[PDB]
Amino acid sequence: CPLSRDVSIHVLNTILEALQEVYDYLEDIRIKVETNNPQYYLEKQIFAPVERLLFNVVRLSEALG
Repeated sequence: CPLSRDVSIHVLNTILEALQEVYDYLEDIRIKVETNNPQYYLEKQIFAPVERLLFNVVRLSEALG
């Protein structure tokens, strides 16, 4: 999905300090989603896809939900 595709694209770009940049990116996205600028889109549309792309799942889920 667009947002999900945008997240996937940026994440890949950085991966291909990098993993820290990734977590720092996701936190910011998380804030942007919750404030509607959420549970489902952060879990099924942002979390799961990244969990497959990429490392510590704990860091990610904490940077999300």
